[PDB]
Amino acid sequence: RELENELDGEQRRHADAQKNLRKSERRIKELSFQADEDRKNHERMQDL
Amino acid sequence: RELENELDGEQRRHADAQKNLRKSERRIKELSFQADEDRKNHERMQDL
Repeated sequence: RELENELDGEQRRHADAQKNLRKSERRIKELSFQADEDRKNHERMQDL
Repeated sequence: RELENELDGEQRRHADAQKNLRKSERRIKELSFQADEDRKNHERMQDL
C-alpha cells in the first residue's frame, strides 16, 4: 500500500520532466526553422 | 515482486528525461547565442 504510492507519486514526478521536454522541443524546432532561413538568406547573399 | 520491478523501471525512465532536459536546457541557449549573434552579424553584413 505504501510502495504503490511511491509508484503513484513518481509518475507525477515523471510528468513535469516530460512536460518541460515538449516545451523544450517545441522551441528547438521553432528557432531552427528560423535558423535555416538565416542560411537560405545567406546562400544568395554570398552569391551576390 | 513485480510492482517493485515496475518502480525501478520507470525510475530508470525518469533518468532519461532528467538527462534529456539537461541536454535540452543547454542546447536552447547555445543555439540562441548562435542565433542572436547571427541576428546581429547579418545587419553588419548588409553594409558589407
